[PDB]
Amino acid sequence: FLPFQQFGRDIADTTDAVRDPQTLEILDITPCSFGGVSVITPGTNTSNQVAVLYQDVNCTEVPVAIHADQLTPTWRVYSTGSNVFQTRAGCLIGAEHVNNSYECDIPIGAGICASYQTSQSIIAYTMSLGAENSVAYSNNSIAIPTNFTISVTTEILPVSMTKTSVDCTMYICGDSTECSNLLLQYGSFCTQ
Amino acid sequence: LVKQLSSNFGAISSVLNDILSRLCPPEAEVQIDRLITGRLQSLQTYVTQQLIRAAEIRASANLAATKMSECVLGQSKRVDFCGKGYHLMSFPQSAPHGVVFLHVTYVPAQEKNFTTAPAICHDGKAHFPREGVFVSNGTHWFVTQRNFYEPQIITTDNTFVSGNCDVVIGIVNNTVYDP
Amino acid sequence: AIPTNFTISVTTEILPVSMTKTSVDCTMYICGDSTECSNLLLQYGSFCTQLNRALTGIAVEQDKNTQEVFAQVKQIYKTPPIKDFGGFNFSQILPDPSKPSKRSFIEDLLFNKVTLADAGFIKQYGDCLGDIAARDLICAQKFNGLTVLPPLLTDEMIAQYTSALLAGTITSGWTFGAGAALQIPFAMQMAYRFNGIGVTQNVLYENQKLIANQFNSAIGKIQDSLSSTASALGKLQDVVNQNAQALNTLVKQLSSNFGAISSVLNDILSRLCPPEAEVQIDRLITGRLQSLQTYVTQQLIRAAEIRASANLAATKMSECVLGQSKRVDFCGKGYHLMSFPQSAPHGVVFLHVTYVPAQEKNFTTAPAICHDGKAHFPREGVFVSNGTHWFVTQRNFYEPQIITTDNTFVSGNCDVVIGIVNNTVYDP
Ligand SMILES: *[C@@H]1O[C@H](CO)[C@@H](O[C@@H]2O[C@H](CO)[C@@H](O)[C@H](O)[C@H]2NC(C)=O)[C@H](O)[C@H]1NC(C)=O
Ligand SMILES: *[C@@H]1O[C@H](CO)[C@@H](O[C@@H]2O[C@H](CO)[C@@H](O)[C@H](O)[C@H]2NC(C)=O)[C@H](O)[C@H]1NC(C)=O
Ligand SMILES: *[C@@H]1O[C@H](CO)[C@@H](O[C@@H]2O[C@H](CO)[C@@H](O)[C@H](O)[C@H]2NC(C)=O)[C@H](O)[C@H]1NC(C)=O
Ligand SMILES: *[C@@H]1O[C@H](CO)[C@@H](O[C@@H]2O[C@H](CO)[C@@H](O)[C@H](O)[C@H]2NC(C)=O)[C@H](O)[C@H]1NC(C)=O
Ligand SMILES: *[C@@H]1O[C@H](CO)[C@@H](O[C@@H]2O[C@H](CO)[C@@H](O)[C@H](O)[C@H]2NC(C)=O)[C@H](O)[C@H]1NC(C)=O
Ligand SMILES: *[C@@H]1O[C@H](CO)[C@@H](O)[C@H](O)[C@H]1NC(C)=O
Ligand SMILES: *[C@@H]1O[C@H](CO)[C@@H](O)[C@H](O)[C@H]1NC(C)=O
Ligand SMILES: *[C@@H]1O[C@H](CO)[C@@H](O)[C@H](O)[C@H]1NC(C)=O
Ligand SMILES: *[C@@H]1O[C@H](CO)[C@@H](O)[C@H](O)[C@H]1NC(C)=O
Ligand SMILES: *[C@@H]1O[C@H](CO)[C@@H](O)[C@H](O)[C@H]1NC(C)=O
Ligand SMILES: *[C@@H]1O[C@H](CO)[C@@H](O)[C@H](O)[C@H]1NC(C)=O
Ligand SMILES: *[C@@H]1O[C@H](CO)[C@@H](O)[C@H](O)[C@H]1NC(C)=O
Ligand SMILES: *[C@@H]1O[C@H](CO)[C@@H](O)[C@H](O)[C@H]1NC(C)=O
Repeated sequence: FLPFQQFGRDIADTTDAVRDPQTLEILDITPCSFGGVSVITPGTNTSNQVAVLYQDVNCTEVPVAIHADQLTPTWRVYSTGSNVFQTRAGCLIGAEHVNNSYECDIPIGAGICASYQTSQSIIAYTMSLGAENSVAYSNNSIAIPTNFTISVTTEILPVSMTKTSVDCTMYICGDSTECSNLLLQYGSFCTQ
Repeated sequence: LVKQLSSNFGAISSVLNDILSRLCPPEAEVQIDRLITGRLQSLQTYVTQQLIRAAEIRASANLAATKMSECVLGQSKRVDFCGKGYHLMSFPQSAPHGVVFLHVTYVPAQEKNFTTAPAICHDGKAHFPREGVFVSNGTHWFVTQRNFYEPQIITTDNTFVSGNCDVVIGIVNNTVYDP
Repeated sequence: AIPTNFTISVTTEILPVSMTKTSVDCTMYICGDSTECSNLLLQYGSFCTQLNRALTGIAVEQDKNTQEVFAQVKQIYKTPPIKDFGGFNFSQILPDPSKPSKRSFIEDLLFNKVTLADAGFIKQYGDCLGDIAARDLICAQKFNGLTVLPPLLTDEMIAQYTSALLAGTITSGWTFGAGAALQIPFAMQMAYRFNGIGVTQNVLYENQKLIANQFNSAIGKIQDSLSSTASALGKLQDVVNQNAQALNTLVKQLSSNFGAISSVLNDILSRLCPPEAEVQIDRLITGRLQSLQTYVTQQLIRAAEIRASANLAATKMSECVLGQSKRVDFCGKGYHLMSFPQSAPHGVVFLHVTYVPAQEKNFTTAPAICHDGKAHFPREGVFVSNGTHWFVTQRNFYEPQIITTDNTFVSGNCDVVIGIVNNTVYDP
């Protein structure tokens, strides 16, 4: 900091750092609630168990990043535990990691999907792309069908929507002449 | 949208009549302007979202009309345009704010490995299948359509000759029965 | 004018498929962990839930776009150990096992040419707190509630999908798109394809090596072209840039006063007290909420764009990779033969390989031939003369034959048609 400069600011013109008046050292300020939190859950009416993803954090440093010492106990159980799993997306807590690959049920990210399974609990895994298959290619081999089938598939396409219509005067003012008179100053918003 | 009528938008109240019964023009109009701009903002947002969704639905409807034209009124050569498989037909059925197509398709079901070769040499000249491919069960060479096993005896009316059998790769020695 | 020689050309078609799955926390961006500002914000209601719902729909839509583009086959095929393809070299497009990931050589070039200005998909807390000397843009976004979720499908897995598609296309032709994947020698897939564009297969076998060499040479030129010119991938780069640009503008809009005394909430709150402070706070809130609404609207427009592009890309994959497209200039200029997919950040690339007539000669023609008063029309091809003899030949390649009854058909007599000429039909 230059001698005449007291505050520093970032791109957003929010104060980024402060020079402490008493001890001339510079301190950066960072928000308390850094880090998104996403809840993975089966739908209610089935179970109330859930798992939590903390995005772009190390599972060693999840508690300090989330300020786990300050939360309530029911968040602290999900702050750290035995079901901690690291993924390219972040740290997942509350779901046991499974080696077996399955089709995606609830997507988390970075190839990771979870589901609810009965071991009655939530599981997280790397999705299965489909059955691994190999092809018996050769320069003098053909594979010819001898029987067939006729299949029927359903293709659903939306075509239209509800033909909504709106009267400005009722929604905005509600049959009040004075409010409509003030509204007329705005002009052709409502005709538009 | 209706829930957004409950918003104060920084006003003392969300109700117009409360403001008007409590406040008088010189400073009432400010709160009324705040409510008006908030509600007009909500309406503008709603209309914008509806326009986006309408562009979506018009794209879907154009696609549906295209499917109707190319699969109901005809047979579509486009792969996976009207369902997985070699398209045969499609049947329309109505639905609230939408349509449903029963796409009926051909799918090969059972298959066998066989041995093949592009061409056949008869007397030095190379014979190529007019349609289908050459195939062998290990003893006899036949011609068959690609998508269904149906061998036939090789004849001059099943094949055509172009060049000789010293150029093509994979040709094999056999005989062409001459009716 | 009939062609006598041809060429096999390879063209590159780049299509954006997805965007960055952005997400926004209103409370951080607008208020910044200040409870009083959040309390004032609650008076506005469900604006922010609406925005979050819209962006969640965007993210789900991008994942769906990628899935429906690439995951059109439910079996993960793999190339055989033996790369016997009748002289056709498939080594710059297949995965390289020696390489850690399964990206191809060409895919490696593509990923190394376009630059993804996001510091990767990992940026830890400590990474930002150690990067206090540069004030990284991504950290500034992250501290203001702006986050970039990772895509569901990682590049490993997109590459696996493309490898499976290539294996099916190369070993099974179009059969793997139609139900089960069969096996076909590649030259016979070529024969079918040439039959598809009205070309007799026999020509290819008669020149097979040459064609393969041409194809291989073409592939090399692609590798030479892509490795130098950066603008080739602009269609994708701009997308990234645009998204980045948007975010930058958004954070810069936190500097705006919007007519307030200051852009900082805490300054107003430390200087002013509710009865007139709330007015300035309302001004800031409406300005920032306006900026967010604008950003979300632009993202929705761009998402409609990208969904259109992704539907087009899926259509190309279905109609040109899983089959041969009769649509003209749908999969590159020329009579379509095939297309090969390659992944790319937030997009896909199609190597469309096509037939183009190359050398041609003038000849004299006529619709029909009179033999004994009856008119003969070509069953296929056209009548042509070199000045001495009349032949029949396919339209798109010079290959004359002697006229015979099995090459033509008779309908009517030669007194009606215009342009018929006198000649003889040899009778075997
Ligand atoms: C070809 O495959 C079809 C099935 O895809 C066979 O149809 C079934 O044949 C069995 C044995 O003859 C019957 O028990 C079933 O009832 C048939 N299916 C139906 C729906 O009736 C067909 O027979 C096969 N043809 C050959 C020559 O193998
Ligand atoms: C197919 O038949 C031709 C005709 O007999 C074979 O050509 C002969 O090949 C032998 C191989 O040693 C030569 O010695 C002869 O001079 C060839 N004669 C002619 C007229 O070409 C050919 O080898 C046979 N190919 C297969 C795969 O059976
Ligand atoms: C048809 O045209 C192709 C080029 O489009 C010719 O291929 C080239 O032929 C010349 C002369 O024989 C060679 O020097 C080149 O090396 C060939 N090209 C490649 C890539 O190898 C082909 O020869 C022509 N055919 C005829 C009958 O004229
Ligand atoms: C396919 O083309 C390549 C040329 O790129 C052939 O040669 C390989 O080239 C790469 C890179 O130039 C080298 O790393 C390899 O060592 C080369 N291989 C050999 C055997 O020298 C390659 O051989 C071609 N494929 C086939 C099957 O012939
Ligand atoms: C093609 O051949 C027919 C058959 O010889 C020609 O028809 C004759 O044309 C001459 C022209 O003066 C007439 O005098 C004859 O009466 C025609 N005979 C018949 C049987 O049609 C015809 O002119 C020839 N056309 C060409 C272009 O050579
Ligand atoms: C929800 O619960 C009711 C009764 O408990 C049951 O009838 C219904 O099937 C449930 N729905 C789902 C989706 O599980
Ligand atoms: C922090 O994360 C990196 C990778 O993101 C990992 O290698 C490292 O082990 C983590 N920290 C600790 C203490 O394990
Ligand atoms: C074809 O051959 C491959 C490899 O030899 C084998 O796995 C497959 O089962 C065979 N299919 C039939 C129908 O014989
Ligand atoms: C091959 O087909 C011929 C046709 O007559 C038949 O005689 C022969 O038994 C068949 N062989 C096998 C192994 O199917
Ligand atoms: C097909 O491949 C085998 C080895 O896999 C080889 O011996 C044979 O010669 C090839 N076919 C032709 C026509 O060369
Ligand atoms: C065909 O004729 C036109 C005009 O006579 C001439 O310009 C052109 O070069 C000719 N092409 C060939 C291949 O002879
Ligand atoms: C036309 O083709 C015939 C076919 O045998 C040939 O004899 C004649 O020389 C050719 N004439 C010209 C000008 O190419
Ligand atoms: C073609 O045009 C020429 C003049 O350009 C004319 O003499 C000739 O008659 C025409 N062809 C026919 C079949 O009439």
